[PDB]
Amino acid sequence: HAPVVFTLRTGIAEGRMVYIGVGGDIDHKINPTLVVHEGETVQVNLVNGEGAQHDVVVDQYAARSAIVNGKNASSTFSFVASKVGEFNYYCSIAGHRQAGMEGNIQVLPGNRAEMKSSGADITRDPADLPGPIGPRQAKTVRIDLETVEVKGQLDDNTTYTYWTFNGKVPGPFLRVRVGDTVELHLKNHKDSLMVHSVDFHGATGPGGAAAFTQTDPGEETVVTFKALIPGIYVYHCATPSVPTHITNGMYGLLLVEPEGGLPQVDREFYVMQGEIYTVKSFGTSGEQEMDYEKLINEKPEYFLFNGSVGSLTRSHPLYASVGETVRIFFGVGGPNFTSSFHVIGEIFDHVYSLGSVVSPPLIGVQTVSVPPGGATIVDFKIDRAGRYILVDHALSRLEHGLVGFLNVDGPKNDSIMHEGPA
Amino acid sequence: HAPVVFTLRTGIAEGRMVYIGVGGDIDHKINPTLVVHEGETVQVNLVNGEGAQHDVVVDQYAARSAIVNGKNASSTFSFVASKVGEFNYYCSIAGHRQAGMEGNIQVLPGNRAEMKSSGADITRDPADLPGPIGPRQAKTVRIDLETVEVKGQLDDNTTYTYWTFNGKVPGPFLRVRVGDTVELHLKNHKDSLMVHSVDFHGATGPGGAAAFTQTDPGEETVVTFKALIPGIYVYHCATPSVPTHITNGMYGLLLVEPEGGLPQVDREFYVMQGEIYTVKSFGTSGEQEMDYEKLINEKPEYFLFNGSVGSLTRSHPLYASVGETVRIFFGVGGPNFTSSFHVIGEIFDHVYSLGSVVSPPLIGVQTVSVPPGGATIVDFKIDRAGRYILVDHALSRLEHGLVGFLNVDGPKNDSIMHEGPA
Ligand SMILES: [Cu+2]
Ligand SMILES: [Cu+2]
Ligand SMILES: [Cu+2]
Ligand SMILES: [Cu+2]
Ligand SMILES: [Cu+2]
Ligand SMILES: [Cu+2]
Ligand SMILES: [K+]
Ligand SMILES: [K+]
Repeated sequence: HAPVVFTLRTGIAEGRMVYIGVGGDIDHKINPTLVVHEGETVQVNLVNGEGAQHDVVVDQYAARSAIVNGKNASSTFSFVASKVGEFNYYCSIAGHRQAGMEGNIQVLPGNRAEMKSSGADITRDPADLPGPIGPRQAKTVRIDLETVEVKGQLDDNTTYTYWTFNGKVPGPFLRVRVGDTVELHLKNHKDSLMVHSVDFHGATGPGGAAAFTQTDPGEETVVTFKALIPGIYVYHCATPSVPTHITNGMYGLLLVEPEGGLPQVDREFYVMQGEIYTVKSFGTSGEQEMDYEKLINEKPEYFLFNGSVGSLTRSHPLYASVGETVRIFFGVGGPNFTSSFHVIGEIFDHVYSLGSVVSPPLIGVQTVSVPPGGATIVDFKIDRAGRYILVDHALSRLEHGLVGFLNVDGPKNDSIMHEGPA
Repeated sequence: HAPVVFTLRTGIAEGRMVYIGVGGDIDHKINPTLVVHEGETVQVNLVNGEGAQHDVVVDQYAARSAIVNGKNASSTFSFVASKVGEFNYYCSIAGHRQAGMEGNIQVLPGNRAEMKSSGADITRDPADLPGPIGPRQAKTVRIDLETVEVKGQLDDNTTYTYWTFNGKVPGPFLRVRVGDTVELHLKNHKDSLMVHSVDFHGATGPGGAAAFTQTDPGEETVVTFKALIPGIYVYHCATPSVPTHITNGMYGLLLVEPEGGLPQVDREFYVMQGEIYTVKSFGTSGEQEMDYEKLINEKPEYFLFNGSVGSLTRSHPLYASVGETVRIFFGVGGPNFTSSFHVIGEIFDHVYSLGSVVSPPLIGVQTVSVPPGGATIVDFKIDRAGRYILVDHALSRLEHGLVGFLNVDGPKNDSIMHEGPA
């Protein structure tokens, strides 16, 4: 899947010079055992804790970090765990392994267990959206939203109180045609602590409907509005604190299609990016809580596609076939960060700049900047097989949970790309 | 002389696990060279700084500390530096010597250089007192005292602002007879910042004379008083802050002889103990300053015989001959600590309890408690040769500067004490 990441700081613990695990299953453990599965790419982050000179060397794998001299100095490295077995990792600096700097890597056969937690699955499946609208004239379309607060799985062994539309993140993908009148019914579940509401960027008028949809727990609110302008629009809860309702999960997409629909495509996907601001650092397991200082000061701990870590890699990856033309509806709930959306190994044939559906799309684009509260549409033909990788190209975000897979079967080598010379 | 003491704390410095010097000529130096002279007793104090397991081993002397496990854990040890040359000291814990824990001891030939500093010598020679008074009739005795503030030598390469009677610590030994009338002329030097005065414990009347002797810089004060009761009395400055004037050096002894005089003795000595409360720890060099918090909370850094570190060891030890009956007039200026006065290798034949010169002295006593603002007289016959050692037997004080020598020349072995069986 994605690399398994372990973080080690050096220091003095239990009477010796040692490595100490940070986060995951190794948190605060001295010389922790790093357990890994055959064929995984293993990444190790070494951070210098006390200021002596260190490295990490993996015995038999020829893998090592750079040497790290001062306090905080850091070195990151990886290796493919291709041989089952036990392998020491140790510091090669004179005396250090003897002083105590040594632990084990266990390469186990088989595949890593699925992620588990005591929380609900809150992920939107990227194939979970309505298809192109049929050959219909304009009508009144009824849409139902329900606002629900739920303990959700954020990561392996890690949970969070999400606030959602209809129990998943992003909310339901709404699809209407320009000229439609939308009759929106918003129920706020009676267990909710908060009032919830909705602001559609595709709606015209007070709060984009928020003025009409502030709904108490157990109540229902109804609003009707005309869809006047085609485009791909974000919607989100708009009860103060708005950035808090958004970071907790309350965002979704609304497509107002042009009269004759968007160009036809073999397959469509639904993806949104957001942030979560937890008291504890990324990778720390257990029950997570919002940290308001991190929220207001724009210091995220998690960056997420569709609600959770591994949402689009392990739980609900994207799948297509070679020769298919694919469309991604991509939006940023945020609340704060502009995404530099890229599919590793592919090129966008068409990009609907700033989510404009009326203007001609741009042609042949690697990466598209998408602001919080903004959406685009990207289309591309898949020419050949591979695992394509959805990322925000601010690539430090990879290591905060932001990565998605698009799986396409077929041969490794072909005329489009192959090993060896031409 | 006394042992030469080196303190080493363990830590991470300059990128390695090392020893770091504390105080003396080695302060903050990584793996300091400990320079020593042939025949010196070398004491090494090891304090664990960071919490890894440590010792110190001295390579060819086979002297070592105990192992020290947690932060602050300490071990102290010594060896006689009997061979000239260069010797490694190192940590024997696996990996630590390679990690950086090693330095040198240089044993040099010859004798350690004399103590020096930019300060004046403020020490009172312990032979510097008037001898027994005649068989006179009572009379009027004129005493002159001058109060001077002077930068004095506190230790090798270390200085302090002393406040003194007549430029030394303790002030002059005053010696009169019961029935005498003392006419005191107290001059306060014109460069003094402070007013100074004097309170005599052998004086009867307001402030022990202090009400008559508050003396401005540049001025003189004169007071006449009767000496009504024989005894050995402390006197000291009595200007607020009194414990401040006392700690800075303003204390002395006044002997009021009984009518018949004290028992005749071959030799008499003058010794007083006091404390100094410096901002930096004992053993740190440079210009020292008074720390008021340490003074008022009774946390001394220096404990001193006659003014200074090495006053009665290197500067002017006591000297006597075998078979002499010797008398020490011993007083405690303080300001705060009770002394447990003891001469190692000898026994007090007579102790004048609480400074009483009228009651029969106690017989055959090892150690005498002498409160601050109190004095005694001890007499003993010196039966054989040796270096006798004046101590406050609260023996941690040895390391805060409190030690004197009484040097008696002659054969090491005799019928009173000798090596080997009887
Ligand atoms: Cu190391
Ligand atoms: Cu809400
Ligand atoms: Cu908005
Ligand atoms: Cu050590
Ligand atoms: Cu004074
Ligand atoms: Cu007094
Ligand atoms: K393509
Ligand atoms: K004796």
